[PDB]
Amino acid sequence: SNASDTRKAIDTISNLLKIKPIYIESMLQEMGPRQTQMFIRSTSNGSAEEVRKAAYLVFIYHTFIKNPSDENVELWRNTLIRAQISPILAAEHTDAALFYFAELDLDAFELAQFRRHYNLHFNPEPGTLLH
Repeated sequence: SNASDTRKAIDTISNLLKIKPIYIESMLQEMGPRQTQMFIRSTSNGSAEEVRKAAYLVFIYHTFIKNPSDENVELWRNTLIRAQISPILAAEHTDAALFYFAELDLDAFELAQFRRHYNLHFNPEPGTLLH
């Protein structure tokens, strides 16, 4: 069911974030074959909650992995917010990144510092301020 599940995963995530499919396909290209198959299967067969987890992988890919500039991070953070997804980035999101993009040989320390600086810089400290 590889072909059908691949299109469903791409459509479901792109529809959730309201972005063009190319942004999902580009991320898949940089996952290894087994990692892609696992990601596709969990996203096409998962609840709405499993699709929301995939939104954070999209964010990590387009920011930390491809372009971590403040301007680009603000762009992708607002995409989460516009999808009613919390912009808070949690440890389970970056740990999931470390598997799915394992072939990229990501720096686990730098990824952890990216998450820490991202939450500090962009998510304002009084938690009841959701902007």
